[PDB]
Amino acid sequence: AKGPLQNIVTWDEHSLFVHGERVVIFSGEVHPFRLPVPSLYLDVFHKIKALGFNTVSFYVDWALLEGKPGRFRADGIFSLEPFFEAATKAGIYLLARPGPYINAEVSGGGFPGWLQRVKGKLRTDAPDYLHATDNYVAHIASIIAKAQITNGGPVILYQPENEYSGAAEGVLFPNKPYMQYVIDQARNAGIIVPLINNDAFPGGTGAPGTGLGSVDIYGHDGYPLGFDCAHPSAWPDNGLPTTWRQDHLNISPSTPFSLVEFQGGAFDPFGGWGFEQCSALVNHEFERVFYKNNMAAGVTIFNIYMTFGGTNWGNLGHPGGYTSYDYGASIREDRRIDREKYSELKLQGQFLKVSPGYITATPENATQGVYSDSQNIVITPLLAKESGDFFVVRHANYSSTDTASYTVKLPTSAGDLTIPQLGGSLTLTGRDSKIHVTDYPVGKFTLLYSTAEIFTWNEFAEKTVLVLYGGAQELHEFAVKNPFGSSKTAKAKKIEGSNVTIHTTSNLTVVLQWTASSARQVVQLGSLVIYMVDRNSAYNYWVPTLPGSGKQSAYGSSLMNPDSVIINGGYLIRSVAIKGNALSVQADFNVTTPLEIIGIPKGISKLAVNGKELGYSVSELGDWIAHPAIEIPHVQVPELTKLKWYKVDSLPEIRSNYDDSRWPLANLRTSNNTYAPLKTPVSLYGSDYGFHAGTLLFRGRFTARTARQQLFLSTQGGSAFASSVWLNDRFIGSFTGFDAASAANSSYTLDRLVRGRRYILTVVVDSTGLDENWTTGDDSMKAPRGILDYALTSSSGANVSISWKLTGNLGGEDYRDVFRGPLNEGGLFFERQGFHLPSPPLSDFTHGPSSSSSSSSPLDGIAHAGIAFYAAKLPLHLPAQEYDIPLSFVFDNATAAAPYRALLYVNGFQYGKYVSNIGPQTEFPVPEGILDYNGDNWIGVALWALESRGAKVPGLALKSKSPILTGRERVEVVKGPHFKKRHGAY
Ligand SMILES: *[C@@H]1O[C@H](CO)[C@@H](O[C@@H]2O[C@H](CO)[C@@H](O[C@@H]3O[C@H](CO[C@H]4O[C@H](CO)[C@@H](O)[C@H](O)[C@@H]4O)[C@@H](O)[C@H](O[C@H]4O[C@H](CO)[C@@H](O)[C@H](O)[C@@H]4O[C@H]4O[C@H](CO)[C@@H](O)[C@H](O)[C@@H]4O[C@H]4O[C@H](CO)[C@@H](O)[C@H](O[C@H]5O[C@H](CO)[C@@H](O)[C@H](O)[C@H]5O)[C@@H]4O)[C@@H]3O)[C@H](O)[C@H]2NC(C)=O)[C@H](O)[C@H]1NC(C)=O
Ligand SMILES: *[C@@H]1O[C@H](CO)[C@@H](O[C@@H]2O[C@H](CO)[C@@H](O[C@@H]3O[C@H](CO[C@H]4O[C@H](CO)[C@@H](O)[C@H](O[C@H]5O[C@H](CO)[C@@H](O)[C@H](O)[C@@H]5O[C@H]5O[C@H](CO)[C@@H](O)[C@H](O)[C@@H]5O)[C@@H]4O)[C@@H](O)[C@H](O[C@H]4O[C@H](CO)[C@@H](O)[C@H](O)[C@@H]4O)[C@@H]3O)[C@H](O)[C@H]2NC(C)=O)[C@H](O)[C@H]1NC(C)=O
Ligand SMILES: *[C@@H]1O[C@H](CO)[C@@H](O[C@@H]2O[C@H](CO)[C@@H](O)[C@H](O)[C@H]2NC(C)=O)[C@H](O)[C@H]1NC(C)=O
Ligand SMILES: OC[C@H]1O[C@@H](SCCc2ccccc2)[C@H](O)[C@@H](O)[C@H]1O
Ligand SMILES: *[C@@H]1O[C@H](CO)[C@@H](O)[C@H](O)[C@H]1NC(C)=O
Ligand SMILES: *[C@@H]1O[C@H](CO)[C@@H](O)[C@H](O)[C@H]1NC(C)=O
Repeated sequence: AKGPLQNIVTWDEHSLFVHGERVVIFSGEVHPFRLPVPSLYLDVFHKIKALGFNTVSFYVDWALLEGKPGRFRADGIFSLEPFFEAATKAGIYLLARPGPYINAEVSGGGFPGWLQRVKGKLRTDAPDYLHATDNYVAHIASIIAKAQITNGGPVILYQPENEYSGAAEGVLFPNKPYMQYVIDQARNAGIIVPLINNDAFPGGTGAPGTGLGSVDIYGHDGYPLGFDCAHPSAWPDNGLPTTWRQDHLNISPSTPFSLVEFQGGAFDPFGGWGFEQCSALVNHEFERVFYKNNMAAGVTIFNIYMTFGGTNWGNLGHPGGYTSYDYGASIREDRRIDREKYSELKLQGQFLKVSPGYITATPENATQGVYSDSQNIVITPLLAKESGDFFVVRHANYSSTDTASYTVKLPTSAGDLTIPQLGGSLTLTGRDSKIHVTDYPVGKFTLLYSTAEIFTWNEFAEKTVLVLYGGAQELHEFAVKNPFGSSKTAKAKKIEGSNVTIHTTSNLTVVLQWTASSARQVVQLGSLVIYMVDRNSAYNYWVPTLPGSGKQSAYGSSLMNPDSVIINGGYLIRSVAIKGNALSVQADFNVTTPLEIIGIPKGISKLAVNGKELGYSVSELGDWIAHPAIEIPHVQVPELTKLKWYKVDSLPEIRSNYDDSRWPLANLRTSNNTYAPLKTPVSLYGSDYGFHAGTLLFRGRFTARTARQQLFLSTQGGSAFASSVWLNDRFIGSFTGFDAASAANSSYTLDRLVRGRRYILTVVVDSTGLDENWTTGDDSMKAPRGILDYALTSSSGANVSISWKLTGNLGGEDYRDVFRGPLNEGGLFFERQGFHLPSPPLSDFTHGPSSSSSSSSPLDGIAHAGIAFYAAKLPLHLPAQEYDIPLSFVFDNATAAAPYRALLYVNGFQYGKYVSNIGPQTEFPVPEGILDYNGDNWIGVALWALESRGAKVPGLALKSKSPILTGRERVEVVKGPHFKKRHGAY
């Protein structure tokens, strides 16, 4: 790396520049493959734009796009085109992270399962691995190249590879020829924007200056609390990073300090704590302490992983996680932005985007007892000659939940001042951190200092507006350099509030003190109007940007200090636009509230909200107060237990009339899997035969030699898998699984056999996905699925041979549903047949009354070990044009219930794997777009009873969240193909 290849996106020690403007990049991670509803991407982009972010970072999952080697397919729900179009329409730039390896808690870390057939070490310059990535990178980097800002699109940065940060013992690292080949694939496909990496820690790998394989901007990650959400209140000693400014200067001082992934939640395994408990660990307190600590080090490219997590639908996740990928993120899986951490993150995004002085201030060492007489707080200064200083304050024990009283002594253009200058003390409550400022520009005005935090400011036609906030009951002070100008008359005016005090010095510096509370204080100083609110009130303010013109209209007048309107009230403000003499607002409301609009453009006299005109009151400061009609209706949804359920047996394999003549033979005598050399005479690894997704089945023929024989069977499905065995129709046993078991050794007696007769063992092995490969040189993604080893011995100790057949999804890599992708289906009979698809062939199913002996309902289940599939039509008629109504399917986990596994299908998409004896997921959201809110839907539930007494689903319900009156763009239903009989199925 030797400089920029283009002049649109450039950089220096302090920041990125976009179109010549210095900017703080504040980005949220979103994975387009985890939300297969193209019309919903604009919804998530409006929610992230409203935080004050300007960028989204995204992965691309190779395993979904090249499920058949040599056939790259990114059409329909797999196209990035609607994702790019929504970023341009929202005014968001993108950091593209296509891998090939992405990790991401996805199956294989993004590697397709056919890489288990590649001998060479993954993520090295073994040429079989390198060349296996070429077709994918050539296609995905050319699609990203067309979307670069240099071509009028949203992409501004590209990440090659992922967290290339160490290697197994004895493996070359860093492997600079490998790194360089991955760069060359991107540059050869037309990527000309800067390249950025994401080292796990500040190891220096790939930094500028390291020669072959170096990127343009050195990036690293941070997950300081880890990923285990067992104790969400516990912040352990030494958890806060305190060395990153000096580590940056030691590794890559020529480029901006960049945290390309920083903790926005945590992943959660089977048997984990649930994502509500992750959201309690990475909560609003974590954001204010840890994210302001990154500002203390001068971060200027900062991406929060995850900002919206989505769902691991269609088996796309790895075994170390389950169906949800809510991640505890600021935006929930079902897209709601009610968590307090969302509103706290918005206060920080809105501050940085009006604060260009922060970019060129220089961060210095943290101090204790230097900028305050108190030693109970630590203060990190960011200092500049004239353009303004910033001071990050935290408790000395960063974990402290105590409240401290303090004052500060800060450098200013008027000299060093102990603040408050008018008396009193500041307060830092538990797990809080503040940024205080000196010589902070507010348009034409200047804050000589402020203890209160800045939410936003802007210069409008008739006034300049500044919004300041504090936690409740905190005293704050700020000072404004002479705001009157030449005026002899001019004096402050108190507009609202009865606690604020005003003091003027002889040189006309105005000093204001106030104590934050629910009651806003407002003071006018000439044409400057200051609004002083508490934190909880500031959570409800929004700063939508005014559009510019042309294709890039949504990016506004500039990235920093954009033309804006300030709006107090609402669950979300998505956008504003000027339409003649009207201001038109798009907004969502989850509760009733008024709206106050601050900074009305000149000549505008009409207001609309969500396309409906409304009147307004005018305040003495020229703000509008409007009262939109907000009706939050009671929503009734259908009771699932009352739908007409149909049932089909999904284990016909164990009946004596089953014909397996169409099954693939498991007759490969060698494997290319170098990670797990064969122990058996033939490969029984699914991926060796093209089966990489979901449940596998094996059928083993043998001729009985003695009446009793002993079977040893070693199966592997990934963490929290299970396996079940039958001898002809006789149930032998199950390995019922647990969170810590990815394989199992099982021994069974096969008794009462007729010597000379042929028997068939049917073995079902679930797979919870392919493992990741996060240590280069340890080929962990190659861990196979299926049968690792076996032995069948007679009662005299002779070895008895078994000949095998197997299946996964019908077709393997020639998978049958091109619309829903290569991973959606496993190998269970009902999946193979396509019986999970909309409008299934009801002649092949049975129906009978619930609670009866012939019930076809999953609530009645089955009375033996086995596998059944249940399907029902679910009509919905909900007011989706006006409301966003999140729906989910909830299983009851009754303490007395036999163990089972279940699969949830909605309109042909697999949207849940439920494991009754492992957990933790019971509630499975499914988005509108996959569900049709004004038409028929098909839902499906597979039931796998693991023990001999059978199983049933104890309760299953459709649940709704409180409806949100919405101004989103309309959600279009995803039109997947319906059932058609499959030729060659079995
Ligand atoms: C319906 O209700 C029922 C009844 O309530 C629920 O059933 C209950 O389910 C729970 C959870 O599954 C289950 O408890 C677990 O039991 C298993 C099995 O143990 C038993 O069997 C084994 C095998 O014979 C014996 O050897 C044992 O003695 C025991 O008899 C056990 O492994 C679990 O242990 C974990 O949790 C304990 C804390 O609760 C710990 O003390 C353990 O050390 C262990 O801890 C792991 O998991 C914790 C939770 O995630 C985690 O905090 C901790 O750090 C550690 O994580 C590591 O290991 C786990 C694997 O165990 C792994 O998942 C993690 O991996 C992730 O993280 C890595 C590092 O970042 C990452 O690399 C990786 O990719 C990630 O995936 C990590 O390596 C636990 O005791 C109960 O037995 C069961 N009760 C009954 C009566 O059946 C049921 O769940 C409910 N169903 C629904 C749908 O909700
Ligand atoms: C409609 O959409 C809106 C959003 O637009 C949703 O509103 C959000 O609802 C969520 C869920 O209820 C709210 O989050 C939860 O908030 C509660 C209440 O606490 C908050 O509000 C009170 C004021 O009512 C504040 O006093 C709280 O702040 C104090 O305490 C927190 C510690 O909780 C501390 O960090 C603060 O600094 C502050 O401390 C000061 O006061 C305390 C008390 O006097 C004092 O001891 C201390 O010294 C300081 O002086 C706080 O802002 C909160 O209890 C919950 O937290 C718990 O759960 C989460 C896990 O879920 C954990 O992360 C956390 O650790 C706690 O265990 C939640 O944070 C959210 O605030 C609210 N947002 C807005 C904008 O209103 C609606 O729900 C939606 N409604 C519908 C129908 O859809
Ligand atoms: C830093 O402050 C934290 C937060 O108060 C302290 O953590 C507490 O430690 C006590 C005593 O061991 C526990 O009983 C509390 O439950 C902890 N509280 C929380 C919320 O985790 C911590 O010990 C202090 N660290 C140092 C070095 O002083
Ligand atoms: O959700 C976890 C994420 O971890 C990071 S590596 C982070 C390595 C690290 C771990 C702990 C502290 C610091 C860095 C990956 O790049 C993501 O794809 C995703 O898997
Ligand atoms: C092993 O890899 C080679 C590609 O080098 C291929 O020709 C062969 O069929 C593979 N064999 C198996 C058993 O996957
Ligand atoms: C199964 O047993 C074999 C042979 O003893 C051993 O190599 C292997 O580690 C065992 N696997 C498990 C999951 O216990």
